[PDB]
Amino acid sequence: REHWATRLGLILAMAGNAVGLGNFLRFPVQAAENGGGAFMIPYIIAFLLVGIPLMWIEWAMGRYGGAQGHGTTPAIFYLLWRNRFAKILGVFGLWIPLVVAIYYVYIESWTLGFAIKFLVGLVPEPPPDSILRPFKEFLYSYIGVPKGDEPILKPSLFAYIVFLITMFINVSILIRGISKGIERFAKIAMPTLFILAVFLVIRVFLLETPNGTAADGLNFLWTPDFEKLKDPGVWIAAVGQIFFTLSLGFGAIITYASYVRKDQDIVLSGLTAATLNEKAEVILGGSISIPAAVAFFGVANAVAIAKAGAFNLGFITLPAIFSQTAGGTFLGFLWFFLLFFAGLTSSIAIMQPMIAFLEDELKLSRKHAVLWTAAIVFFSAHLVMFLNKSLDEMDFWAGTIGVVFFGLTELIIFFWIFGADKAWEEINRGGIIKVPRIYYYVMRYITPAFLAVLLVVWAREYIPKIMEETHWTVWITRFYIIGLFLFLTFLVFLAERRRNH
Ligand SMILES: CNCC[C@H](Oc1ccc(C(F)(F)F)cc1)c1ccccc1
Ligand SMILES: CC(C)C[C@H](N)C(=O)O
Ligand code: NA
Ligand code: NA
Repeated sequence: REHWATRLGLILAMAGNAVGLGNFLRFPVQAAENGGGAFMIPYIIAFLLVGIPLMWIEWAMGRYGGAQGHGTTPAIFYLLWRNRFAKILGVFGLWIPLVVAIYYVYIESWTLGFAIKFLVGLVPEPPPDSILRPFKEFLYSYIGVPKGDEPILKPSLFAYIVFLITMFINVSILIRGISKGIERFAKIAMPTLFILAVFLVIRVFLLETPNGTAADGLNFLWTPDFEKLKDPGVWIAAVGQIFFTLSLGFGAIITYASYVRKDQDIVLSGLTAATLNEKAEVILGGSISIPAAVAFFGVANAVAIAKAGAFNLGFITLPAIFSQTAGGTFLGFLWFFLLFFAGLTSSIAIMQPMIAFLEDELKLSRKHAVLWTAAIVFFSAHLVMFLNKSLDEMDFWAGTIGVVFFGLTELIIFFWIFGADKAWEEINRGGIIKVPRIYYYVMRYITPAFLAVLLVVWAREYIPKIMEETHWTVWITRFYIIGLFLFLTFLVFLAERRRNH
């Protein structure tokens, strides 16, 4: 089996897995829409009660799986629970990261496209709405937002070609393997990512207009609002963000952990990777978009902008703000270059589970596993590129509801079916430090009850609206992703047949 070469390489690759587009694009939007500091309390709580325990659980399952030659959940779920149904539930741990990858790599390619255009200065120029409109139109031409009745997207030729280059970049890393590809790239990307982010945070701090400063944005984000801790919509938002941001329930952490040696520590390593992400999220990610928006527009306007769109902040508002400053075009470039490296280190992570399945279970070489995985993702992404609201549908079913459901599933299998005491032992085995004894009770009683309650409220108060009050074209996307599940179910069926022959 492939293994991580260095300790630091492992940490940086795992942090590169988590530290992604979610830190800089998803988190600011979620927080702004949920009363800033009103969001943070549920967020911190969810991090302590859901994020941390599941991180250790996924590292545990991965290392346990890898020791026996299996990187993905179809096989790992079966190892923990010798039942046919465990293999089928395990498909979600291939399905989720595949579907997520299908739209994620595409968003990632927008950041490269924008980076290029901002570096070369092929960007709009201002002559409040006269400031935003040219940048709105710039993004709308790029991705091809529908102008009329038809739910059809028309991406520019540049966007399409940049998507191809992005696929090629992802492949060039992944084809070199774990230590020589993913690890080596992480050691380059992460320091760069941190430097650019710190630079941009510092630069944003210096912004002031007659409407406010950056500090006003931080005050909005860090003033606890106790009159919102009763809204279930905020708690759903916070827990969802925690899963997405930490790459939990994507089977991606598990797959990375399957290249960790049987004896090596996962307790401190896991905690470090999780804490590195939260610092990049709340300190770095939280200090760029919102404070800049609040500084130019005030709190009320910044929230309203964050509500009328989620790519409004990162692709429209921020570059618009930057263009009003000296060297703003280059500042835009640094923003989009930061985003590109944030995305890239995470997109290689959510394609690796499919690659590892093909290698481990169907005994394909790395070359063919990577190329076939890329081909599947490349082809499928045409739905995201050309069909309006296809991105939102995949992001909901796989990257939002799917991950929470899968987190609960993997927790139940590992802690309730495999055995709580066996699970605990497997977590702590070889650890530099031990997990606090309190977390056993959290993992076994608190976390599962909390997620189960959350999913029941979710499926009764929120999913009826999405199932019923959306455009008919969502069924094309639903149909296709259900098809992907059946296809993956079929590959698992072939994998066990091949094992017998
Ligand atoms: C414009 N429609 C998309 C809604 C938006 O989707 C997103 C999907 C992916 C990402 C990112 F960039 F991957 F983090 C960020 C946002 C979203 C989803 C959930 C919560 C906030 C925003
Ligand atoms: C799907 C995951 C790899 C996403 C990543 N954790 C992020 O915050 O962008
Ligand atoms: Na993250
Ligand atoms: Na990343």
